[PDB]
Amino acid sequence: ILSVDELQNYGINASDLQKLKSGGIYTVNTVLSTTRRHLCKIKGLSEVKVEKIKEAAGKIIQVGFIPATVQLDIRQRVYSLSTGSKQLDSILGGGIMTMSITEVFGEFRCGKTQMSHTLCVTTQLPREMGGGEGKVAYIDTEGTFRPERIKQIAEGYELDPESCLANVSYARALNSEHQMELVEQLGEELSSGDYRLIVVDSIMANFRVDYCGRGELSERQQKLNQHLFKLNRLAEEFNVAVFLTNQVQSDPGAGRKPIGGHVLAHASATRILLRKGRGDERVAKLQDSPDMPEKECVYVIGEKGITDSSD
Amino acid sequence: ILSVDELQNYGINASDLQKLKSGGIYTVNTVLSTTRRHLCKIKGLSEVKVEKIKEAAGKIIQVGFIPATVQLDIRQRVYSLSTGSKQLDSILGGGIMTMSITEVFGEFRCGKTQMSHTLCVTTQLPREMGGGEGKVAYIDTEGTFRPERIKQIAEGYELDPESCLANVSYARALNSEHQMELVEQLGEELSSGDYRLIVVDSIMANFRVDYCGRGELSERQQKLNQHLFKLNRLAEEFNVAVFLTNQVQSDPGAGRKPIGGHVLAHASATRILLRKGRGDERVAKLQDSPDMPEKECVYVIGEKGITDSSD
Amino acid sequence: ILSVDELQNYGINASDLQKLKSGGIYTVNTVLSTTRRHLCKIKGLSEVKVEKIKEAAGKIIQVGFIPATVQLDIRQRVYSLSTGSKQLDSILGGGIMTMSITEVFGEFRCGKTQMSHTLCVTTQLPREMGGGEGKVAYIDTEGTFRPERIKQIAEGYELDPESCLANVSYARALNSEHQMELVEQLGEELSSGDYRLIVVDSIMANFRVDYCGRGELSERQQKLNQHLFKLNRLAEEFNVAVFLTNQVQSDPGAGRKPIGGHVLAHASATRILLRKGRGDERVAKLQDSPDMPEKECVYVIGEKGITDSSD
Amino acid sequence: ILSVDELQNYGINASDLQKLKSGGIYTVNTVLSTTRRHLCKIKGLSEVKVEKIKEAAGKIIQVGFIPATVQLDIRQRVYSLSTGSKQLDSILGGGIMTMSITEVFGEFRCGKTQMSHTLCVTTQLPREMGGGEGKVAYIDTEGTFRPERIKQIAEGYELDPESCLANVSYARALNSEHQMELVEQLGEELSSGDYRLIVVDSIMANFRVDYCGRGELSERQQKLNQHLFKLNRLAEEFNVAVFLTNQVQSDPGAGRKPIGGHVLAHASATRILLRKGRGDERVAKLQDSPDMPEKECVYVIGEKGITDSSD
Amino acid sequence: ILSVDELQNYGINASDLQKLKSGGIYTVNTVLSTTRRHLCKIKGLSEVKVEKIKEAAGKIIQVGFIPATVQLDIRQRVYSLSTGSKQLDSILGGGIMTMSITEVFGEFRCGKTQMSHTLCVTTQLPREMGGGEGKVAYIDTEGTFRPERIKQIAEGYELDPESCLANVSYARALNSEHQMELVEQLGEELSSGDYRLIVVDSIMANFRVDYCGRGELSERQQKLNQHLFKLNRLAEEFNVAVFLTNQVQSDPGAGRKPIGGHVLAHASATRILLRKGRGDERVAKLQDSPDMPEKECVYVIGEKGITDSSD
Amino acid sequence: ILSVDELQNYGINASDLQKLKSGGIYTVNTVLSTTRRHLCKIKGLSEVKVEKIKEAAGKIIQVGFIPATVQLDIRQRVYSLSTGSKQLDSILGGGIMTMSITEVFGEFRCGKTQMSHTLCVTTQLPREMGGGEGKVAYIDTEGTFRPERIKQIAEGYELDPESCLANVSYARALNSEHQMELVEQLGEELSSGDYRLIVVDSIMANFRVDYCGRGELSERQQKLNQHLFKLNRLAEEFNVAVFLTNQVQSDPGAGRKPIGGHVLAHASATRILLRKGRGDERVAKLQDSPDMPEKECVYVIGEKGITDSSD
DNA sequence: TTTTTTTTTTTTTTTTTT
Ligand SMILES: Nc1ncnc2c1ncn2[C@@H]1O[C@H](COP(=O)(O)OP(=O)(O)OP(=O)(O)O)[C@@H](O)[C@H]1O
Ligand SMILES: Nc1ncnc2c1ncn2[C@@H]1O[C@H](COP(=O)(O)OP(=O)(O)OP(=O)(O)O)[C@@H](O)[C@H]1O
Ligand SMILES: Nc1ncnc2c1ncn2[C@@H]1O[C@H](COP(=O)(O)OP(=O)(O)OP(=O)(O)O)[C@@H](O)[C@H]1O
Ligand SMILES: Nc1ncnc2c1ncn2[C@@H]1O[C@H](COP(=O)(O)OP(=O)(O)OP(=O)(O)O)[C@@H](O)[C@H]1O
Ligand SMILES: Nc1ncnc2c1ncn2[C@@H]1O[C@H](COP(=O)(O)OP(=O)(O)OP(=O)(O)O)[C@@H](O)[C@H]1O
Ligand SMILES: [Mg+2]
Ligand SMILES: [Mg+2]
Ligand SMILES: [Mg+2]
Ligand SMILES: [Mg+2]
Ligand SMILES: [Mg+2]
Ligand SMILES: [Mg+2]
Ligand SMILES: [Mg+2]
Ligand SMILES: [Mg+2]
Ligand SMILES: [Mg+2]
Repeated sequence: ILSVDELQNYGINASDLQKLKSGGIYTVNTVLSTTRRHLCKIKGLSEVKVEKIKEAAGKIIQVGFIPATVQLDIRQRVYSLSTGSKQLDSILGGGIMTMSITEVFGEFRCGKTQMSHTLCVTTQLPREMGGGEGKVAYIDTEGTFRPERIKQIAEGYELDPESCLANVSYARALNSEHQMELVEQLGEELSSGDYRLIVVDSIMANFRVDYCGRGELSERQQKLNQHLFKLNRLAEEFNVAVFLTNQVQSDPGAGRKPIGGHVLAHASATRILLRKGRGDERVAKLQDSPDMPEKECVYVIGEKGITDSSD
Repeated sequence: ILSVDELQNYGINASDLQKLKSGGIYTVNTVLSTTRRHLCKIKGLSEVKVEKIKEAAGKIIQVGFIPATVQLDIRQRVYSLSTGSKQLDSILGGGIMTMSITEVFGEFRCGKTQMSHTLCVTTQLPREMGGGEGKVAYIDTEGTFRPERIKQIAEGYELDPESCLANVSYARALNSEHQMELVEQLGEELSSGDYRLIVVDSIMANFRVDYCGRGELSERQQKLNQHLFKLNRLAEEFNVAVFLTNQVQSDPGAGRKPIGGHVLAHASATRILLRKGRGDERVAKLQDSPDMPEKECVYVIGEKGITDSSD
Repeated sequence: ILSVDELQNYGINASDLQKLKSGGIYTVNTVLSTTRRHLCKIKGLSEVKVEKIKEAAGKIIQVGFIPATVQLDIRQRVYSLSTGSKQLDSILGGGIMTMSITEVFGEFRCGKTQMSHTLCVTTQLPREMGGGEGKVAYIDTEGTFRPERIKQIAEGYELDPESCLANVSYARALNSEHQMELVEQLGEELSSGDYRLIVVDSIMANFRVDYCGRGELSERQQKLNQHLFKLNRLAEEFNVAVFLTNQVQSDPGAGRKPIGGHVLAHASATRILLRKGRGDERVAKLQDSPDMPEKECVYVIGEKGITDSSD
Repeated sequence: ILSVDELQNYGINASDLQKLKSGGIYTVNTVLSTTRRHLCKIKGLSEVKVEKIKEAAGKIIQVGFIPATVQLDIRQRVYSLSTGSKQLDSILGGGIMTMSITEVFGEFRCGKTQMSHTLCVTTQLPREMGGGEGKVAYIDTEGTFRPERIKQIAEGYELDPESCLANVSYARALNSEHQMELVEQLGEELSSGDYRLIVVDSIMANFRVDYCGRGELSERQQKLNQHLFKLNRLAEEFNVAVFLTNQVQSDPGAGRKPIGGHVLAHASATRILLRKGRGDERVAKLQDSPDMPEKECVYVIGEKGITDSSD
Repeated sequence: ILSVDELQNYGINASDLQKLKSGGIYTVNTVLSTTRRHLCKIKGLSEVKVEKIKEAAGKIIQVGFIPATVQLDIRQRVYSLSTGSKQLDSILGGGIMTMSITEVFGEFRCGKTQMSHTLCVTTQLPREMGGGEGKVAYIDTEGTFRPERIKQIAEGYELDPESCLANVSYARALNSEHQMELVEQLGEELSSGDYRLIVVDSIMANFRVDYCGRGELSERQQKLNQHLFKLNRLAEEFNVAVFLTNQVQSDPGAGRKPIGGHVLAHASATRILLRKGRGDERVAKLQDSPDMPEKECVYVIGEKGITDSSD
Repeated sequence: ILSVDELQNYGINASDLQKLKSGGIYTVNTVLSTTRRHLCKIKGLSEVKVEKIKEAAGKIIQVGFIPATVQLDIRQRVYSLSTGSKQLDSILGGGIMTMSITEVFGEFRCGKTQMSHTLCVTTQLPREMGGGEGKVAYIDTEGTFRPERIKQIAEGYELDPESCLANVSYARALNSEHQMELVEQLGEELSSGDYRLIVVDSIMANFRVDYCGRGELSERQQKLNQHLFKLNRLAEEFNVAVFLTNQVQSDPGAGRKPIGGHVLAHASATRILLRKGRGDERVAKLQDSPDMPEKECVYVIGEKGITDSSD
């Protein structure tokens, strides 16, 4: 993590830097990621300044073709966050993977929110125990965040519940526009490097309501795509994992069919389908993954959150 | 509760404030919750004006990421409204929870309407007695609201009947559009802060009839989702509990199956299934709950409404 | 009761009224209850015309939240129609209550049609005698309406026989579609305000035949639900009582099981189950009631219709 | 009776009339009674054609609410067909009544078939002598029709036997599907208006065999219900009396229990139970009657068929 | 492959070569393909110099009309890169073809990224094994490149894993402008002649986000068209195969519709539609090819990457 | 065809002949068509020399008003080249006519390249077989020229494949300037008189990329107009048919819309729109034809190239 | 003269038999 202040010594005045920090650009990588057309929109920034900044940023970090062997070593930094269920972790290859977007969808009571709360605790577990040992950023759109539940789970893992709660940042996304604003501003908070997980529950809850009908569909997906693109951009640059929960819908024309359309399906690197099972058992199926094959596992929602049926 | 009049001092034209109030926005929080798009649709509100309003509202209340510990403290201000049955309260964690949507569905004569009447009285009980000590807003779609029943229950709890009735606001939702309108204008009435409960009995009664067939299914669910979203928005802002009763349907393709589809299931934070039992006993099962595990309890419908079998 | 003509002086075109009256909308209340989407269907009615009408209706009658105490006073206008059996009336709370749907189902020869004939006479009895002192609208689907029977009952009550017949309107529903059409056009007849009771005998007789099989089950219930919804609306506006007789069915999978499914069970506010007893005695049990507890009584079918065993 | 040909005057082309006549719709009343969705089922009939047919029929016959006094005069045309036993006639109110379905069930040798043959002769007797002076349509499923028996009875009543036989239309129902078809095409023969009685002997004999087991029980009743619906339907338009004989079954779980279930019990307007008596005497009990009280009478089977014990 | 240094001896000073080399012109062919107007844009390059360069370039390589027979001989240099599925290769005529742009589009989890990973291995296979025996350039826009997956596939083909990775160059396209910049300077790397394949996954991912709305649609396609044109230019000049993956979209107005519009469809020589099949089977349909007819094949995603269903 | 050597006899200096040939002038008709300003533009050409050359050319060929009968007799020399589809040839009036420019546009995979390849073979067929029996000049801008496809089509038509290929001249148009140069020096090759067809596929591919934005739109259209004018001049002079393939674009503001604008629309004498049809069927519609009325035909793309659906 | 975009949403019980 290199702060935009690093640009200052290369020859950029501090006055511009605040404009960059004003526009939500607190890291050098975010400078390279942002397009020149977008930087120009930043207030107090001219095309001459934008070009100057971009040239300076390249002087610090070089981006270009590199041998896949080198990209393998960089890939070593990725964390695998335990979901609390060893069977579910096995199919996922270790759990939720950082630097990528993971999505879970299914009917109600299927454990989507419960899994999010479990990740809030396990994420704080030290590496080699399924966790990344870092803070968690929680974005609530359903309104079901329960701090007591995290404390109860933390006790199951034998962690100080007060300490675990402190390492979780909670934001309530009142509407889609607010939800997008929260994500765009995560750059400053994440720049510290403490965070490891970003949870959006649920991704499409607000978008479903704000944009209604055929006419709004085109604008809805375009806004959602930019929202997803930013989330994916955040995950890669800060090495944090993005966990998204999604609803489902019934298809009268024709597992359950998720919502969000193709824009969400393409953006999500990993998608898991959660179904109700006999009694309290749940069935998780890995619909889409970049590195793991399709499989199913059985998990149970218990005191410790998501855990193995026997566990 | 901050009235929109607060924006007046920050520089909002008094004429505009009326438009907001005419637009059903009587609180500062409702301003932050409402999207900039929706505000523009308000008559006499220009896109330029909305910027000042939203910026002014932000000046008063700051919304952003906060430590989970702080959100835990804010969580303390939630009430738990006794359902009249101690056993049913135990599985629910204390009763119906404010800031969340609770839905009870089941076959006929299972006590859905009876439970709603019980909550009308218990809600008026002082806190530490299972109630919230506040007014109740009752929205009737079945047409079975019975003021005499509330009086009979109030005597069972040793409360003044006529005084108990005065604290209940009853609205008869003739059709789905009217039902949607009533919820929108609850902002003004709730702004006083006296109300503690909102009862919709039942949620899908009107939506079932207005939108008939698969052709109108998409429109029906879209309207219902916005209706449910507004109800959830009201509950969080005013710290009121939303209690919904729902019908059930027989599934020839395959506890009873509820109606409303996945839109209602996702929106509802808590769902209780009520079944007929031996004699006058009923069985309640907690299908979905953000914080409590699945459980079953037996309750009875007596003079005091919903009560324990022994009681 | 306010006719739609009252809408005219508020600014409604006289020509539009015929279109409204043509659509079976003869009262102001029916205007408010009817949704805008349905009004747009009416011939020669444009959305602007539909819009203008709605506010005009609003200017005449105000619909919104009101204190429960006020609703209690409105509830005072309810009528309780004697069923002829004092013991049966006691459990019912006084008899059949207007503004609610009452459904009696049971085996053959259980008196379902006998009560319908009894209600035809008692309804004409002046209030304080168990009646409503009003006309009766009788819709027949069984085909067992017997004007001679009503004359015999009337002589039992020392009422003028021919006078009693005059105040009864008889309609024979040939099929489900004709049955629904009769109900929709009751608005003009009920607008006079004389009618107190509406009798459908039996509700599901036609719906059973017209829609046969799994494929037509979904359409049958949807059509039935709209039919029941309209009946419930008629009772509320015109303060009439809706009395429904229903058939029963045997349940090989597992008191008799009624037909009509959950749609009928939810719609009906009160449901009485009639069984055969020793000799000519019958047993009536109150399965579902919004305001009275479960009870059983014994009644007899005699010269004066439904009567108490001793009576 | 008005033939569908009258529909020609109001604008129905002769081509369509044949299509209706193809579907067995030979009367104006049958057009009104038949549902629109059923008419569209007719081959070569479009919804527009079906629509045009209905209002054209409406212009001829008006169906709607009418004073019960008027319905009393229409009811005045009913016929009471002597059963041959004066005591049995008295309890029934005069004998079998047209426009209603009469069912007699009991053990073997109880006179069910003998009564059917007696009705064949008596029906031809002129009114004021117990008969309706009209033809008799006989449907046989037992296969026990005995034309020589009718001739013997006719001699007892002192009327011409061969002329008596000529006025009887006999059909042998080979299977349930054939039996249902015969009823549907009774409209053609009945349209003449000569017929007064319809005999089905026995109603459930064929249905019992064709649909065997609980698997087909649901389909059997649905088919039987539609079959009974038309029989009741046919009686009303043509003012003919439908006489049904039914078998009985022993009930190990627990007068004899009839077969056919509730579907037959509800549809049957009148039901008489026949039991064996001392010697050749028989006992008849009126289980269900829309207009007469329960009673028992003793009758004998003699040369003239069903006759009074002393007679 | 002729380097621009070859141009120097014809009379071009080394200093100018640096400017053209700086402008991404590293081969003699690139000089001829590049327009004079474009060369004038290069710094330190005057029109006189451009004319001198272009005339000198013609002195080395002459471009003009040639007999189709000669063109056939040159066409022999084309490679066919196996996609791993013999059935898929058969319809394609041998696999992916160099000197042309191949685009595979389809719904998520359809193997688009899997094919790209598979092509990374097979491309290193020696000729007559389905590969080109050359390096691979990988451009990532979704961010799903997985070096581990390449190693696992390499073992399936019995190739040294680390050796296969060393021969793959990976570049991460942060945004559309960066993606275009990578391609423009990609000429230098390809100049060595080792590379045989170029993978863009996905082509339209960035362009979708950077340019939003009808207002920016015109600019988006123009930039995309220039991007595709350069890719096509690279493939022909260096005899490398360009493999592109594309997303799909739902068409509410009316096989899945791809994104990118007509600009992408025209530019792509070969287009394959990947569709989900029963279980693990996928269906590949050849929508557009210059030399092969439409066909469909079934392939599976296994440990060895894309493989035949039985394979 | 008359070469400039004919001019030399009348008194034209040989050096002037070499200069004019260097200026792309090899025929008397080219001398007459070229304006005196353009001729003076040629290096080493003086105004006196240009005047002398023009006067000598006029002395060889005289251009002036002639009777329409003579023009019809000359028009008799025109050929009609079969497109492979009998219906398409019929609608076109016999196929592609020489001395005119023909353009086909449509979506991808609509057979534009396939149609050009089919023409490449059919042109070699002798007269009365639909061909012109002459060499074909092919200019490629897409890059999809396929000698193998030409060989396969020739075998389908029963022609020697290598002989057919030898008679096809192929030029690859790297950029718009190169394409214009190739067209300019087509004159010398066409001087031989062997060629009958000139194919540009596609016309606007290079112009779309070289000139971008409304800023350069005017220059792009001017260059395209000069290009099309030169092509038409060549077609008229050498009695060859010019076949052009064009892309299409979507029109958000508002059969597909072609590109190239009014310049291309006016320049093209004939324009055929190709659309996708059910299965392998394609639909060709004659948008603009100087001599034939609008029509539609159906063709299929098979082994023999463009062929009729049944064939 | 130029340039396409983007999916949504479940419903409804029947019926004795010996
Ligand atoms: N005042 C009362 N005293 C006693 N019992 C009552 C009273 N009011 C209602 N009940 C009982 O409550 C039941 C009424 O059904 P209720 O409305 O509670 O069920 P529900 O689950 O809401 O079903 P539905 O939605 O179909 O009405 C009956 O069992 C009735 O006896
Ligand atoms: N006018 C009358 N005088 C005396 N008793 C009568 C009279 N009308 C009917 N009854 C008696 O009352 C009963 C009639 O029952 P009713 O017709 O109400 O049955 P139901 O259960 O409604 O029938 P269904 O099976 O058609 O629904 C019979 O037992 C009959 O003897
Ligand atoms: N000609 C006759 N004279 C007198 N009695 C007769 C005559 N024919 C038949 N019977 C009597 O009438 C009855 C005829 O049996 P019937 O066909 O009526 O039986 P059921 O009860 O209708 O039906 P099933 O026997 O098939 O169950 C017997 O009791 C028989 O003795
Ligand atoms: N390494 C792997 N091992 C096994 N199966 C895998 C592997 N990688 C992916 N899969 C399977 O292949 C599918 C995903 O393929 P892929 O990622 O190519 O999809 P895609 O259609 O390209 O995705 P997108 O929607 O992002 O464009 C899933 O069913 C997944 O289980
Ligand atoms: N030998 C062949 N026989 C038949 N069809 C073929 C053959 N080779 C290729 N095709 C078909 O040719 C089609 C492509 O047609 P073509 O490229 O001419 O279209 P177009 O209208 O020029 O569109 P675009 O300019 O966008 O490529 C593909 O659908 C492919 O299946
Ligand atoms: Mg949740
Ligand atoms: Mg994906
Ligand atoms: Mg209720
Ligand atoms: Mg939920
Ligand atoms: Mg018999
Ligand atoms: Mg009956
Ligand atoms: Mg992918
Ligand atoms: Mg193409
Ligand atoms: Mg092409």
